[PDB]
Amino acid sequence: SSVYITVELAIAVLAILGNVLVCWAVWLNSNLQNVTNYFVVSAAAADILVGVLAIPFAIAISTGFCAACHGCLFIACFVLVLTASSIFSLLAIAIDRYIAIRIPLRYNGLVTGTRAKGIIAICWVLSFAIGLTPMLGWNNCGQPKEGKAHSQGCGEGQVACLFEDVVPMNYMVYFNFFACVLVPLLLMLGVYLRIFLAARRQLKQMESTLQKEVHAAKSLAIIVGLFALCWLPLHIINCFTFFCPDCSHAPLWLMYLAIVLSHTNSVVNPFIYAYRIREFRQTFRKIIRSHVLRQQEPFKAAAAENLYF
Ligand SMILES: CCCCCCCCS[C@@H]1O[C@H](CO)[C@@H](O)[C@H](O)[C@H]1O
Ligand SMILES: CCCCCCCCS[C@@H]1O[C@H](CO)[C@@H](O)[C@H](O)[C@H]1O
Ligand SMILES: Nc1ncnc2c1ncn2[C@@H]1O[C@H](CO)[C@@H](O)[C@H]1O
Repeated sequence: SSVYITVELAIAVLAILGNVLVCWAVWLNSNLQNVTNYFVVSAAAADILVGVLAIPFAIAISTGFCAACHGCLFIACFVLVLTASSIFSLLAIAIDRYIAIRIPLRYNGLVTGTRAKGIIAICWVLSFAIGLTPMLGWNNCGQPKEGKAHSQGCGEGQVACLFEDVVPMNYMVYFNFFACVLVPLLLMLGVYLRIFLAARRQLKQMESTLQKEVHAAKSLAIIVGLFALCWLPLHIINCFTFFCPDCSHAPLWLMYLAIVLSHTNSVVNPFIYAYRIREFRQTFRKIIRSHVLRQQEPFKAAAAENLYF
């Protein structure tokens, strides 16, 4: 459905633009170049890779093209890996802020530029292990669907490349959902509640740092709210599919909606978090400004000459 394909393509661009913007901003503005923002670039880097590589792959998987089963699984696993990297690098940001709020003194001596790269490594180790788990054998390739491969006119040794055809639902529900979504969601939620409670005790004291903690809280509330909005629907649908095999499958428009919605996490996270730091936002203006005072210049001079005469 080109209707789904086009919407999916918008998000890729939007994710690439916003996150290149984020990465650009850290190169130019010298104040932005601290340990705290490593975790932001990492997360922004992943979302670029999601826009550049994962969303294209996700589009192919929806058509049901003819290829080798084990070829089809590699594409799906690659999507699973890069989306996972997006989530974990985002979680790193949340864990950083947690240290920065709860133990802000030794933070500068604990969260160092070296250790920061250690944490980014872990994000990528965990992503490959999880998304490549189906490659090891936990995949539906032992049971190819030839009744469907025929309808698509696929040659012998070829199946219709669908996600739900190569990637097992139990892997999705039992391993992927818990490892990639529910845990990081609970941890981030836990972090937010620990930053919220920190503000409430500061607010109870004013009755007898606070400005930082209120802002951080709303920043965290945005990350988590959007994360749950983006990721849960698709996973809940997955659970429905897995726990109701006799049900008629959830509608393909809803499938398309949920898949798209999952991908839209990469445009908002961690973009909006960064947009909520002034030092970033000023730098963000310097870039989009320079894009207007130079890309509208051909028409600016053309108007200037037309009136001149
Ligand atoms: C380190 C090597 C690990 C070996 C992994 C084997 C575990 C069984 S997975 C099993 O494979 C079948 C076809 O291969 C599929 O029908 C199923 O959906 C899936 O549950
Ligand atoms: C690295 C490979 C890891 C393999 C782990 C496989 C986990 C299987 S859980 C269990 O498997 C049963 C038989 O496959 C199904 O009846 C159930 O639906 C499902 O809950
Ligand atoms: N049921 C599904 N159908 C199609 N793609 C899926 C499904 N579940 C997960 N995915 C893909 O894997 C990614 C991570 O779960 C999602 O963004 C989506 O692209």
